[PDB]
Amino acid sequence: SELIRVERETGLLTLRLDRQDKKNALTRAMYSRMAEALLEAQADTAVRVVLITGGDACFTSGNDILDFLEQPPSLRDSPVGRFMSALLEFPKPVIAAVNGPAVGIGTTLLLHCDLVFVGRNARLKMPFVNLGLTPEFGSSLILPRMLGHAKAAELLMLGQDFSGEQAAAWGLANAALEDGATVLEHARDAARRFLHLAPSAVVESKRLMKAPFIEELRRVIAEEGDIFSTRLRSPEAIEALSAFMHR
Ligand SMILES: CC(C)(COP(=O)(O)OP(=O)(O)OC[C@H]1O[C@@H](n2cnc3c(N)ncnc32)[C@H](O)[C@@H]1OP(=O)(O)O)[C@@H](O)C(=O)NCCC(=O)NCCS
Repeated sequence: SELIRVERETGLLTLRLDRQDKKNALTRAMYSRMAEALLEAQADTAVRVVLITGGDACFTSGNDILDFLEQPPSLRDSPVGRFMSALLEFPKPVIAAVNGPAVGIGTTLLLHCDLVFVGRNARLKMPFVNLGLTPEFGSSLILPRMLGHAKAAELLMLGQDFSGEQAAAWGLANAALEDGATVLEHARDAARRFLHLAPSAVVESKRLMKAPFIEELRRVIAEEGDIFSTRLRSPEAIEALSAFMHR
């Protein structure tokens, strides 16, 4: 139980990425632990809210690239695919607390959280195109809808990174805060606010908010994943990926 810590407090389940030497790069075993932690907590009436964080300095550099190179996953049927499906379908409040880098799925998973808090100077990007890859986790749908095409394109067709401050201005984050522990403390207070509300009013509000979009999102995630899986096995991406290793 070495790389994903699962602190079960009062009504609040905390998934804490703990792989600091690798900038919390997500392995198949981390995705698997998070997918099952979500799916259990989903059924655990004791659990009211989930918090996701990498701690005070780092959120996640995204997918482990070695994993991408050695064993290209089919996104649907894979640990990453099961993590994506689990978070997407998670019916209770999910809160992210982000410091430092949030890269690739480090940013896109935030598009499925109910509240997102970031350090002002966190570093967010979607470097898919830089790596011969394409958008993932429904970001090709969510981001143009939220931001319009041109602004989304800056993030997805150019892979432009952006600060936590900028994430809050655009509404990807709910607030940009003092970097470090403050981000987590404020996220914990938001979780405590949810504890004061009727569990089913919250849960049902969240379902109504996703209902008009979820079928299209399910279908977009499937198209993206087929493109992404194919590209991982093509030379363009293999070259860019092993180039990042051996930088
Ligand atoms: C997040 C990032 C900007 C931080 O950069 P940094 O401060 O220079 O720290 P490093 O890049 O040197 O990372 C430190 C170590 O973690 C490793 N690492 C970091 N991210 C990794 C990743 N996604 N996959 C595999 N290893 C990773 C480095 O290879 C390095 O390993 P080593 O110390 O054993 O040699 C940079 O690590 C990065 O760009 N990582 C990959 C981001 C990415 O492309 N994710 C996938 C998108 S599909």
